[PDB]
Amino acid sequence: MSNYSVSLVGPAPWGFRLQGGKDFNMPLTISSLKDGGKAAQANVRIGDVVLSIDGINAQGMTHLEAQNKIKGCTGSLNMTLQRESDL
Repeated sequence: MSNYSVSLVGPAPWGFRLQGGKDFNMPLTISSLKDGGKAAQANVRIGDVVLSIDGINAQGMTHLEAQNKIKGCTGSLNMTLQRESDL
């Protein structure tokens, strides 16, 4: 599959929402994007799957764990994602 990395320059908001996680038995997925927000401008796309957040495998995190990891990011948000938006 096709992966990509983003390094969003703070401060937050980062301009996205997530769905999924361990507790939903589905991957962590970008579910929403603010138009002109930092994630959108970084070419993050709805449907893409979050693989890691600041180096850490996110693929087993609960939804709240992933959100907390993302909110703990000061300065820059680094994530690696898997493209799942090419239909």
